[PDB]
Amino acid sequence: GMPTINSIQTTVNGVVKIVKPFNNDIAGEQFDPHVLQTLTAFKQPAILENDLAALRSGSLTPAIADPVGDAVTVQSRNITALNRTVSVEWLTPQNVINHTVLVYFHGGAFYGGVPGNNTVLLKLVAAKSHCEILNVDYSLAPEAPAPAGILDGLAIFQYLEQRDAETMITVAGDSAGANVIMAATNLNQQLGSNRINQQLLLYPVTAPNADHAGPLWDLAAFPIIDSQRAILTNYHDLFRQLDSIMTDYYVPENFDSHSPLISPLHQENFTMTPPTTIMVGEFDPFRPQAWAYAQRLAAADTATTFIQYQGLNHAFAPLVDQYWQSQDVAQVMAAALI
Amino acid sequence: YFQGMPTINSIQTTVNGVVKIVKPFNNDIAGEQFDPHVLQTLTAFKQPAILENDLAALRSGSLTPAIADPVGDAVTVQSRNITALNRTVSVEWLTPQNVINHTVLVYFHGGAFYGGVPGNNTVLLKLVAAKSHCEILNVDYSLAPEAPAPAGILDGLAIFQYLEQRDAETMITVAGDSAGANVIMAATNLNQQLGSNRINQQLLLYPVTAPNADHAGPLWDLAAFPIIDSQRAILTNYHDLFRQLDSIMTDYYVPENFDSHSPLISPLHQENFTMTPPTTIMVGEFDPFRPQAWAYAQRLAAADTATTFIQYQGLNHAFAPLVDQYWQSQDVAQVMAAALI
Repeated sequence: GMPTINSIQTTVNGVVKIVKPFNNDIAGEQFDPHVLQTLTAFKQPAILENDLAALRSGSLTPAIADPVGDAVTVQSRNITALNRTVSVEWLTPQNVINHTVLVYFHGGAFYGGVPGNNTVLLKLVAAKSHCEILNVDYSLAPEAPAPAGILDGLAIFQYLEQRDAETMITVAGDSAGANVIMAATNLNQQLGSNRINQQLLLYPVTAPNADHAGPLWDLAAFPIIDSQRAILTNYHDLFRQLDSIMTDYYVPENFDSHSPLISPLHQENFTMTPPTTIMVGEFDPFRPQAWAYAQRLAAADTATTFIQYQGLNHAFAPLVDQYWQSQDVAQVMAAALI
Repeated sequence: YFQGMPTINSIQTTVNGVVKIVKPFNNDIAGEQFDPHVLQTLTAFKQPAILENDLAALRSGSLTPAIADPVGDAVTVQSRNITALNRTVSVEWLTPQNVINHTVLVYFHGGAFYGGVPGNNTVLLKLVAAKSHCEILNVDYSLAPEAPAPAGILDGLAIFQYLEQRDAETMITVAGDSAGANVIMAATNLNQQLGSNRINQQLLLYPVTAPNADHAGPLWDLAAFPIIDSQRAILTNYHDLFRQLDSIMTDYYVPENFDSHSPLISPLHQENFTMTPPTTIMVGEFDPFRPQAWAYAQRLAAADTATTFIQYQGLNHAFAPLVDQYWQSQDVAQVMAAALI
């Protein structure tokens, strides 16, 4: 049972902006109470240690309650293209429609995470939209740093395009997975493929290791009530630390994080970029760079929708058994596919 | 730790010197029902379970299916043999990228004395290594009935000697789950009786402290597990399965010349607990072995040994390796890592 929320839709700089409050009494500037109860640790500041294994040990989401069950089949398979073998968690709903497929890259700061972290979210989407979904186990840094994950995405696309000449691909992902999928999409387009007709981006990293004293990383953009301000500061500060650490893992010495294929925000042209829906929390430290990305698309005359979830932080979407806003994301995506 | 998980409000009390930490499965429910994630795995227990009493089936049922591994190559996993006391014992050796000196973790997997493999808890241990920067011996110890008691025990002894002769400064933490915990506890006891003091800690995950205890006695009384009416049948059937399993496994473990009530088969029945190292026990509310674990913790505390007893509400037996299934499993990893640094 989901709430009846009065969202606010405006158009800012060509971007369709949809702001969804966490309830009908509070319009912004505080955490959703469900979220807040998870942030207790952020009463104190955190020092991110910077070792691979410790970082990875926090990137495993325990099984999310699964209401879909047998109505969607989840199986592993390997696909091969461009001399790359990439493992995918393949989701198949009942009564599959053709010529629409969703490719999804999980988050995990380029070095971690597992596709299982968002299986249940994707089962919701496949069940509603009757579309098959590729939940991809893409290459991870630093063992397989950039552009390994990108090339995996390219192989997946080639595979899909050669399998069927009529199937339309929607690319999606959360956080750093979205970043990688966006680059792969760019690369796919620069080779002449037009089969990717849509991006669904959940709080994407669009500018890894951006200036932490610049406007993309400025706490002044996150007004919040006094009692939650220390928590917000420490929370934002943790991600500031992560942003540096993760980009170091992702980018090898020969490459640079400010390049277009590492930072989609810095692409020189956005005219080939497909129609895009971005979903992100009010208090996600990556929110500003997501918004900057959206503005860039709209200015290039690409249809762009930016849904902001008030009171929400980073990485919330797969937690469909915790937040109505997660179920909402599931709905938005499904709707985008049918 | 990282991201989405509501803070659990645990309850710490001291009972007869035991530091008791009760961790509810959410902030709504305090006790007396299964955590729903556990509950959905217990459907078959609406009816009495059928145990196939043959070695091949029992062994097969002691093998955990693949668990998702978020660590990958960031912790090194090697097979090595060590030899001591004229025993060669295989170990899965876990090495993190920056290793702290001296502190080392020896772990014995569960599997009812006749079964299990170190691979059952590899991911759990990679988590522990990753957080603690400690090297870990995940030991392939002797299994019954081909190598019944005290073969596993002696394998433990051999490991300790290997480690202590390797360097004199190294501190050992012994750990294991279920029957694995039992065997490594006895080996620790033995190691101490020979005069070693290098083992400075036990981390026990739902240990079997008294194999084949009286099933009509207080350690096996269903009354000790209050639960809601809707889940009573399941609990009862689940508990009965383990009662039967307890008899069978002890039979395999204990050869005819020995006895299960002895101190080295049943650490609960040690005559003395004063050499016993500081200990942390982690066990589920609905683990059939919970009461015997509690009895052990009390004997420790009474011997003025620091004892912590973490009870995870709504959890059953053998949950810990399942780190992709239960937040409590990752919590166990965290508690262990904390105890090592």
